[PDB]
Amino acid sequence: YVSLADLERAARDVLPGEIFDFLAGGSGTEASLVANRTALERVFVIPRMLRDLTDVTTEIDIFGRRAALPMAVAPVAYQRLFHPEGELAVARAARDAGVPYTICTLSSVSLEEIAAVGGRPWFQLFWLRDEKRSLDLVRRAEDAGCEAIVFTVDVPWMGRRLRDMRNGFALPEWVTAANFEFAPATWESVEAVRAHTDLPVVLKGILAVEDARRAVDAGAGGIVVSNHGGRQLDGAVPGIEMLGEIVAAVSGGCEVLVDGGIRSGGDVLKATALGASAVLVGRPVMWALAAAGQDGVRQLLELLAEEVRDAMGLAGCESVGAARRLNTKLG
Amino acid sequence: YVSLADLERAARDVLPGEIFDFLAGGSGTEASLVANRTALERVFVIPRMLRDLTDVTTEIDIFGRRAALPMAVAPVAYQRLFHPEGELAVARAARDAGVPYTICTLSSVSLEEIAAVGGRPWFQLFWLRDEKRSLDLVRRAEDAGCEAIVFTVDVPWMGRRLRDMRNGFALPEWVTAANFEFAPATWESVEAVRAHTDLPVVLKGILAVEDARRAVDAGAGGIVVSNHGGRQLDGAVPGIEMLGEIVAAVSGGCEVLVDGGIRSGGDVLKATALGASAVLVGRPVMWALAAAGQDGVRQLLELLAEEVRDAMGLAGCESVGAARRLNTKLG
Amino acid sequence: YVSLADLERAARDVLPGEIFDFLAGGSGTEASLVANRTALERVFVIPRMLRDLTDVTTEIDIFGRRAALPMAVAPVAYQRLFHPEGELAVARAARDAGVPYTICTLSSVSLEEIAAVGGRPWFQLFWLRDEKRSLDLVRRAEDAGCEAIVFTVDVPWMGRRLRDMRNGFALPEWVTAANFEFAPATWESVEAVRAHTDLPVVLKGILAVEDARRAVDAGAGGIVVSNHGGRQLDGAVPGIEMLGEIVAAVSGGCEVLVDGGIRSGGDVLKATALGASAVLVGRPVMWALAAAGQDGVRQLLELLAEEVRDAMGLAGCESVGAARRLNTKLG
Amino acid sequence: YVSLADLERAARDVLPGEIFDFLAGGSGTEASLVANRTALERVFVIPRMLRDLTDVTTEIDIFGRRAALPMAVAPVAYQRLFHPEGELAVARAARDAGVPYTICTLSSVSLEEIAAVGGRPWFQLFWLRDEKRSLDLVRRAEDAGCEAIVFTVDVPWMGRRLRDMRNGFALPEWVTAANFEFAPATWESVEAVRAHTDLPVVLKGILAVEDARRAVDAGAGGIVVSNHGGRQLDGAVPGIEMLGEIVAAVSGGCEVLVDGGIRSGGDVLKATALGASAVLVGRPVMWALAAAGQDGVRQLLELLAEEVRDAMGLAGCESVGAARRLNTKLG
Ligand SMILES: Cc1cc2c(cc1C)N(C(=O)C[C@@](O)(CF)C(=O)O)c1c([nH]c(=O)[nH]c1=O)N2C[C@H](O)[C@H](O)[C@H](O)COP(=O)(O)O
Ligand SMILES: Cc1cc2c(cc1C)N(C(=O)C[C@@](O)(CF)C(=O)O)c1c([nH]c(=O)[nH]c1=O)N2C[C@H](O)[C@H](O)[C@H](O)COP(=O)(O)O
Ligand SMILES: Cc1cc2c(cc1C)N(C(=O)C[C@@](O)(CF)C(=O)O)c1c([nH]c(=O)[nH]c1=O)N2C[C@H](O)[C@H](O)[C@H](O)COP(=O)(O)O
Ligand SMILES: Cc1cc2c(cc1C)N(C(=O)C[C@@](O)(CF)C(=O)O)c1c([nH]c(=O)[nH]c1=O)N2C[C@H](O)[C@H](O)[C@H](O)COP(=O)(O)O
Repeated sequence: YVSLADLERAARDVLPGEIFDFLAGGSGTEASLVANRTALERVFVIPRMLRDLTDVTTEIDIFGRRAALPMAVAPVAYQRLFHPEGELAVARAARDAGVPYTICTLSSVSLEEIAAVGGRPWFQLFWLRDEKRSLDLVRRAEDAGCEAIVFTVDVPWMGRRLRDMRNGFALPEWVTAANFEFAPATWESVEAVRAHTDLPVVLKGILAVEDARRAVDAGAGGIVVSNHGGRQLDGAVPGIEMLGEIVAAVSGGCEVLVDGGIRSGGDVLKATALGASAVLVGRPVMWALAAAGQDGVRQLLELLAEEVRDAMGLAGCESVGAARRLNTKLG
Repeated sequence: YVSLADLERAARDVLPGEIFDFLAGGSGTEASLVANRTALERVFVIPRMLRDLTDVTTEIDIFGRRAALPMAVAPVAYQRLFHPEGELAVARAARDAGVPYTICTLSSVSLEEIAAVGGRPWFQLFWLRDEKRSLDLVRRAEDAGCEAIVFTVDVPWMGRRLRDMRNGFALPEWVTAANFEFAPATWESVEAVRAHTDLPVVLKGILAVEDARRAVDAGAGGIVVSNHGGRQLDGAVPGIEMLGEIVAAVSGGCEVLVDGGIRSGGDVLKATALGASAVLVGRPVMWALAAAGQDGVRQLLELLAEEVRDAMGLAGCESVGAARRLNTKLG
Repeated sequence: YVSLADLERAARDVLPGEIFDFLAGGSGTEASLVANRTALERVFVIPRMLRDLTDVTTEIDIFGRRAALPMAVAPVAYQRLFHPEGELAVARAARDAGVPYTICTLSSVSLEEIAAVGGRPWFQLFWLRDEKRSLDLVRRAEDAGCEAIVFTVDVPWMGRRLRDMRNGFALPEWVTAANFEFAPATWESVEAVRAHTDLPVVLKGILAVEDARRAVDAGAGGIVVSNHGGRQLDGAVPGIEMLGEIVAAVSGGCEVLVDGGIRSGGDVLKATALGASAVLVGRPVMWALAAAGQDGVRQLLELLAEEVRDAMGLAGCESVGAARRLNTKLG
Repeated sequence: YVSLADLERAARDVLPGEIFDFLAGGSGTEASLVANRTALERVFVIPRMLRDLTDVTTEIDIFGRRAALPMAVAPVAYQRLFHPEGELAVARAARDAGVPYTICTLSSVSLEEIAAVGGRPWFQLFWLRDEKRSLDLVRRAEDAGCEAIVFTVDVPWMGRRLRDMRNGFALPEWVTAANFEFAPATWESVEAVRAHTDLPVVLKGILAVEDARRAVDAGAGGIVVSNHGGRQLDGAVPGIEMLGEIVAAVSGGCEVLVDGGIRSGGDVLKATALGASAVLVGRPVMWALAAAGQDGVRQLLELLAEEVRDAMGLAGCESVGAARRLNTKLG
């Protein structure tokens, strides 16, 4: 595999159509799904030359841990849909690559099993109709050694997935929510979580500048600027189009991550240059899992690592901090 | 049917080609027809998160009536072209859905019959060469219980419909103007109508900011920002491209509706976020009528209602007023 | 024929390929040829409503004559290439339609014969290596009753026509320059012409704002803002993209015409709304000539007249002056 | 051959696929490769009319030599890949056309042999792991009569060429680096070179404005604003998009060249109008070499010369300096 695009072809071959569609699809007309890609394609980097590259490092410190790349595996529900080892395969590969892995509320293997893999994982929370259930998940995650709570705030309910409707998609009997519905979360829910844990709380799905500011005021340790991979509001702006404005508004008050459409080390560089602390990567990790299990995810992460190093050095950046100081131009 | 686009395919199957073309077509090269779609596709919504969605309501108050959605059925002439029950089928479905229905001057069933369906309908006026005929229609409409006069101001004569010319299109003998030519309307005509009725007068086909301002000065209760679905001046700007500027200029002095290319609840949200009080929907209602009569229109309206509710909540809006305060970004 | 595009198809059928290519083609990669169309397609008109249209008139006064439309036939060399009656057929149709016809220096029928048709024609001048020959043409044109000298200033030599090169195109033996090489014209040449005639001198091929200003200072009665239909500098800006800036800079000091890509009455309206006094139309007139001779050109001009009237009225303009006060929006 | 595009077709026919791909390809997704073309296509020239063109000259003075055109042959490694005479064929044609030829560090014929061809050549330097080797090349180049050192600064290592990876591309045994690895160059390396030679040092691969300024401060005689033909950082801005800003910032302190996507005399004109002193041309010279050896390159250079003269005169420019004063408009 020489690009992330090689793996999508491989995953389409192996997966049942309705499962590939559950993975690939977005809401509505898939306008936001396509825009996530279009938005990255319009960004060009202005590289610097003639800088010292004797010790190029792609490492970052985030939420109290060193990570090997400015990247984490996005929360993707029900990974046993894609490979029988599901979340364990992905978590093992992430651990070995030094990349944080986000354990999902809707994981198909229990959060404690995935945490036991090691690698200092994060935990993604959905707010549930029974509040105590959500707060119990938080405490479970913390007890199991998760290092951040990624509170997904853009799912008061699931978006309208027309592929899933047309396919009549449902989970196979062999895939379940192993940690066991959606309730709208509010700012009150955020405070309840913040009071229940000393872990950093990261709000995922922020697109409005004022919501980013309020996240900082609320004590969030980070935000993920995200339209949920085009799966929630169809017509929601891409995160990458809001990122610079949001970075400016928070002015270092929390970590600002982005996701949606990251498909190369060059895309990571673009996100960094627009001010991201790190990115999340979703669909490509699942392509790799479907194509070749743990080894597939390993190969994907090694490829991404090489592409990030390559892009950084070609752009004159010996560190991720330097990459954040790069300028960009829209084309 | 899971999207409005499902119904267009269904209508193309059933309708005679020349009738589908009368419905689908625009004037000239259809530049304005296509631009109505392009303009909506370029708008992205910046959703809000973490707001109370315990009682999301899509209702509005407009022209003294509660409506279930920020939407009305656009005036479309000669609905018996599309289904034998024509306007009665559409009016019944609109009534049952709590959506205003606009009875046309060129309706193929008499305005009194359509009004008797109930549902507090509106009446669309064309100015005719014989002025007294136009004012008589106004009084007929008012006597029959119509609640607003939608004065269409963008048809001094019919635009050049090249599909209709190429097809040699003419009304079948079985379709007539049941209320029984065009004269240019002027501001004087508007005043004559305003003096003849206490109903709100709504000027449909306004695109210039100064004309919106003058509409308010003239005592209009509303305007519809509209290029007549691309059927009149070919090269006329889409209403959606003028809407924000017009909303700012009238500064609450009348209701500001928009139409042209609305094809989903997400499109309704975009229009609302740009400042519209409500939208009109034309072609899709006729697709539904052609495909399945009254039940087809019912299904379309239920689908639109669900999509509007979905989009609003995903965008953090518990009310249409909140949706009007959303920001947008061009992509 | 219901659009100008109908006639292109008809002309392609009848003409020999190399002649159609001489007509259709541009220089280089045809970037400027395509951009002339793209530029018009991006312009949208903001129409006005509710204005008095009791006596819509498309007439203008220009260079001391009333014209039926804000349009003239562009200078196109060697019209016998397209039909045996060549320039006489086109001039007769233009006369009958009340549209000025521009007689070319490279006409395939003598300028005196074409002038004898009537219709108060214009004469297009090329500066020739022998200066006295150019000034003799001016005097011939004036003696024959031409009413303006259209001095083409964008042909110091012919552009690189790759279609003509690839085809090995040459004039048939039966087509000649009946008035009988290129020398670069300069501002000195303009003054020589201005001193030799009391007719208005119109400089055709102006694109720079400073050149438009200088044209006024030089005593020009008009300019044609033009990239020569994409046939001269490949990569030259379309005239329509410079027109508004040029109109502002000359501030009524001369007539400002535009050409390039005008294919409908709506396009005429766009040009007018951007500030043009009138347009020239080239290729479509030749399509009509090729398709059906004099009657073809008559039908084209009647179609254009109807489209101009239609567009003007739909846009709320009872006169061309009103159309010039319309606003536009780029899409 | 009537355009540069004719020669690409010819080269594709003759070359082995993997060699054509080594030539044509870029890094990553080839975003920067495509953008080099897109960027030029969006630029339109505003030509001037009515200027004296009695003695149009395309000559420039650069780095102490007159050149026949504002153009040089870009450094392209391993020219024996494309034709058996390789660099000697290209250098001979360049000499005869009065165009500078850039001898590569990775030339497949020794720099002394290519210099012996004559034509006052330039020498392109890569910084090598063994510094003394790089400085020895500089002295060799100077001793052999090269007139400028083009220090390529955008290759700390080779970009990721997915075509080459997929093809398993390697040099044939019959092609070698005849002057005999990459080390990142720094500003210190630039100073070492500047101290080692009195020849002008030209830094190739500058895209950031601050790096252009620093180049002047460092004593560079020129820069080449360049993304290395889209072969290095995928997502790097095209040079043509940075050129105007860079020209303004250096404010005559060094020569500013550009490359990437130059495919015609019109493109040369665009670059000049944006402020370039001269351009480099890469791939097209290799197409000509592959298609027809020395004579092919001769024909290409004669074609480019004619296109440059044509474009300049059509734009009203009797000199390259005049062309630099042309204005442009984005379309
Ligand atoms: C591809 C994908 C994504 C999600 C999920 C599944 C699949 C298959 N999640 C869910 O499916 C949960 C949900 O069932 C809720 F309605 C859904 O979206 O279908 C998943 C999710 N984000 C998140 O916070 N939790 C989730 O569990 N997401 C969103 C991701 O975290 C992330 O924002 C996107 O993958 C980023 O875009 P990419 O990198 O894919 O372009
Ligand atoms: C699709 C369609 C629309 C009209 C009509 C017919 C058909 C088939 N009307 C007419 O046909 C009248 C007319 O014969 C006059 F020349 C014509 O346009 O053909 C119709 C009309 N608008 C209006 O105010 N009265 C009409 O009667 N319109 C315009 C609509 O009210 C409305 O502006 C558009 O449907 C909005 O765009 P959509 O929602 O279709 O994208
Ligand atoms: C289509 C066409 C145009 C010309 C000419 C021929 C043909 C076939 N003329 C010439 O061919 C002269 C010339 O041989 C000189 F090099 C050439 O362009 O080939 C013609 C001409 N404009 C002009 O002022 N005199 C000409 O004689 N032009 C340019 C036109 O006046 C006018 O600017 C364009 O037709 C406007 O674009 P359109 O309306 O075609 O989009
Ligand atoms: C087409 C091409 C270009 C290079 C080279 C080879 C080939 C086949 N060079 C190299 O291949 C060296 C290298 O092996 C290093 F990694 C590579 O790019 O593959 C070549 C080079 N530029 C340069 O300064 N030295 C080189 O030797 N370049 C870049 C060119 O100097 C120049 O910047 C581009 O050709 C400009 O774009 P074009 O005019 O091609 O659109």
